[PDB]
Amino acid sequence: WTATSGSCKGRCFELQEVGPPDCRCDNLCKSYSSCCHDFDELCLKTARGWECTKDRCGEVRNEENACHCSEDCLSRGDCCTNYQVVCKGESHWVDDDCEEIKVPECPAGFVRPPLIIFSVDGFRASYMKKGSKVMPNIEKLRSCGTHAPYMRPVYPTKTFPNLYTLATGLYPESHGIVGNSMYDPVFDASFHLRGREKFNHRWWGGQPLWITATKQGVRAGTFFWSVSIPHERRILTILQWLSLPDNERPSVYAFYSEQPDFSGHKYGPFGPEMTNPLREIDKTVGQLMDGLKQLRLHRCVNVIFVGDHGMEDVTCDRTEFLSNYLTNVDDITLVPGTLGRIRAKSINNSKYDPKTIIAALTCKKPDQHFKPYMKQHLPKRLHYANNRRIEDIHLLVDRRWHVARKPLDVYKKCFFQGDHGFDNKVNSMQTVFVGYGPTFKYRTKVPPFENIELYNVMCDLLGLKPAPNNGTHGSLNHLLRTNTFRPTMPDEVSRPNYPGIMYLQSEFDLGCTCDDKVENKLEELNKRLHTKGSTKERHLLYGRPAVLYRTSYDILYHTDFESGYSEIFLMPLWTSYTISKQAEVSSIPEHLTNCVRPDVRVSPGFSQNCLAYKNDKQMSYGFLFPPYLSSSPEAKYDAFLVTNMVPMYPAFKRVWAYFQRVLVKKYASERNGVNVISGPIFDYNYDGLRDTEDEIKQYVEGSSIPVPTHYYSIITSCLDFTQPADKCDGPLSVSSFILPHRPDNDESCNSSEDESKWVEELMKMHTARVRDIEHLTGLDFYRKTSRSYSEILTLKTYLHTYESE
Ligand SMILES: *[C@@H]1O[C@H](CO)[C@@H](O[C@@H]2O[C@H](CO)[C@@H](O[C@@H]3O[C@H](CO[C@H]4O[C@H](CO)[C@@H](O)[C@H](O[C@H]5O[C@H](CO)[C@@H](O)[C@H](O)[C@@H]5O[C@H]5O[C@H](CO)[C@@H](O)[C@H](O)[C@@H]5O)[C@@H]4O)[C@@H](O)[C@H](O[C@H]4O[C@H](CO)[C@@H](O)[C@H](O)[C@@H]4O[C@H]4O[C@H](CO)[C@@H](O)[C@H](O)[C@@H]4O)[C@@H]3O)[C@H](O)[C@H]2NC(C)=O)[C@H](O)[C@H]1NC(C)=O
Ligand SMILES: Cc1cc(OCc2ccccn2)c(C(C)(C)C)cc1Cl
Ligand SMILES: [Ca+2]
Ligand SMILES: [Ca+2]
Ligand SMILES: [Cl-]
Ligand code: NA
Ligand code: NA
Ligand SMILES: [Zn+2]
Repeated sequence: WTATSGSCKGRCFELQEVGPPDCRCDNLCKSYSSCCHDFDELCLKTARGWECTKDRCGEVRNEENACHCSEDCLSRGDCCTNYQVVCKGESHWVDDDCEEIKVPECPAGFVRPPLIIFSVDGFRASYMKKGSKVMPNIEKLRSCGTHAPYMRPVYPTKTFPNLYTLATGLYPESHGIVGNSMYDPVFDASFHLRGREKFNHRWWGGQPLWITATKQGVRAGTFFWSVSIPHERRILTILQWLSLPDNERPSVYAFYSEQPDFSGHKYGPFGPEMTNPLREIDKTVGQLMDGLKQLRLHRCVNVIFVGDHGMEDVTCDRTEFLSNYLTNVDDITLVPGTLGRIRAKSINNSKYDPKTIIAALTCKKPDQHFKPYMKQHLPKRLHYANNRRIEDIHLLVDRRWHVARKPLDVYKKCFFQGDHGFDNKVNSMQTVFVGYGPTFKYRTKVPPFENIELYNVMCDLLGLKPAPNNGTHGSLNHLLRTNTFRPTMPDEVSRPNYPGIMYLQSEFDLGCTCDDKVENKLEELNKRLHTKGSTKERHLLYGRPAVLYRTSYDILYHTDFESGYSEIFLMPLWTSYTISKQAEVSSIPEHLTNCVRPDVRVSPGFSQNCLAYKNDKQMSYGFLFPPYLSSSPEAKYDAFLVTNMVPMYPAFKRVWAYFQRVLVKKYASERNGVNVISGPIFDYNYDGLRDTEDEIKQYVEGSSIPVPTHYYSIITSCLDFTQPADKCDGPLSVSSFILPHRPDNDESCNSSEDESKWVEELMKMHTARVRDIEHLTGLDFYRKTSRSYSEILTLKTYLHTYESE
């Protein structure tokens, strides 16, 4: 119950929400059916529309009008936004030359430049170039301010997941808004776009910007705008708030537009009907900027023009139906559309089986336009698993496609021509970023970055300390003229041991054999030096990685590679090696096929053993430093040390072997040398974070050798490829991956074919940021370079996407 017969007199768009059943006058009241009786009359005035005209200039104040043209309007803070232009011979903001804003130019009483977030729904990244002729206000912001060619949304590329990620700096798995539709088994409650449950606070995790601001003494405008409040009224409300007294005035504001998304769904992303919504958004920006200029805030406010996701062409006829794959379709619930999430219709049905559902959905038709996954097998870059609201079974749907349960779902609901929600690497899902103001740089283009980073920056813009989040604070310092955050490198927690020769061959009973007892004072001094780290400057180019947790490990040097060997996990945490453009690929000689050699620097008790692999009929082994890339027949023996061995399923070895034999050399050729760091990852609870030893669910049979869930590689070279990787004087270039360590290649539908037809495609799918690997390993890379730390932070957040331009 709301006693809706109090009054909004003097209270229109109050910043604090009053306790029901007192009636409300805030921008959320419409949504709760709780506004006072007179809300429309007082708060949603429309009389005479939104613009001053020649005849209204210096009129007599009529408090019924939507906005005012009377002489007193400036100090009342409620002029139409074009008041000065029509009535005082001023120019529109867009017609003014842009001039560098070197310092904030703010009215007295402003403690800090306000931040206005101008968010646009469905604003695909290529609209900036393609709609440029019809968006002059946006184009001035873009060319005069700081902009990226595009900004990567999070997965799924839907509205609430992305807007709440902008507000929190968190992945959807962590903030809890994991889709536009959801069931939470702990609450036993559902979340839907339509309706009221979505307003319950238990859905919304983390700490959004407006709470961060409030807790820290910075006042915030409201971020949610009820759909029936027109855009002109949202702008005028922001401008009115900006005229509040210093103690009452918020420092952060948000505008939101439903367009161009609303139209994009109906007409497709480039439908001829799309020009008009883009014009109208631009006019709204015009209104805000003219409004700010009138208030003398146009060189004071920092403005962020940001989208939540793009929009792709999608029609009813490009729909895959689960009824064409499954016989048991009625025993499942599907969250449908541009992604699929499957669960059992009833938890009383113990006959339901996820294994048989996956297999029935796997590679069944030649052009199948979705791929099933257990959530933990999704590309790690999606960060889409560690939440109970995310179903165990997931369908990644091809761009341009939908998945539905039965055909009747689609024609008893062609309506739409656009949709979004796909993999966040997809070009059509990329959205926009522009920052304009005293705190942003002038006429500066920055590289594409992910929207998870913006929360930190908006905190910097407001002098707030960000709550813990998934951004890498400092990675966006190059966007900013001032207020940069000066991060320090994390301290190393465990220092390595540097073992020398401490064990005789006969102390090892590992069941390993090697054909290696084949016999110089020149090359004996030489080999000792390699074992002491003589070539380390060649293979370890950026310093050794720091281990940021408590553990026991050894550094091991070799002619061709260096490793950090964990005495706890019995394998390297990392292995580093550099392959020059000129390097040669050789094969594993016949006499060395099954060779594994004890490492006399490392105790038998801290070593793997060959017998375990023999006994484990499912599990084989591979090497981190590939024997194929050995520098000489004698150095090749190093690659067969038991300390370079890792557990690998035979199916995975097909992947790994092609990577090491073919692709490393290809990249070295193309990139002019590469430095490679490879290692295991253990993430059995799929939280994106390094497992402790007591979290490991699988071991090589009858041993304490833990089985990785993934293998990573970080591949670094000179950004200026005219310099070799090992002699690079400037910025670096990186690509990385996190490959799932799986006992089958069911993920790759063409896997019966030659590795050259499928392997590289799989690696691309599992592309990753160095930062993702850091989370998963507790290592910190690039500790010793000649580059600035903020620059290295940007490099560690880089994702190589393998999309075209
Ligand atoms: C992206 O950035 C985020 C933010 O930094 C990273 O997430 C953090 O990760 C931390 C480590 O996993 C985690 O710390 C834990 O917090 C527990 C307290 O949690 C509450 O308080 C915080 C702070 O206000 C709050 O944010 C949490 O909110 C979660 O839960 C509510 C409702 O459940 C949701 O509304 C909300 O969306 C959020 O959900 C997300 O997080 C939880 C996990 O916390 C997931 O389950 C969800 O799926 C979802 O993703 C909480 O309300 C604290 O209790 C933990 O401490 C245990 O573990 C330590 C290990 O040191 C142990 O020593 C302690 O004793 C304790 O163990 C006991 O509990 C165990 C588990 O029940 C039990 O097995 C033991 O035997 C013990 O009894 C822990 O410290 C932190 O909560 C989140 N923060 C957020 C916002 O998610 C994230 O990792 C980053 N991602 C990547 C890839 O880097
Ligand atoms: C800029 C912005 C706006 C916004 O909400 C705007 C909105 C969306 C849908 C319907 C009505 N209003 C939000 C949420 C989290 C959704 C409150 C976050 C941000 Cl960062
Ligand atoms: Ca949206
Ligand atoms: Ca983990
Ligand atoms: Cl969804
Ligand atoms: Na085996
Ligand atoms: Na296959
Ligand atoms: Zn949409």
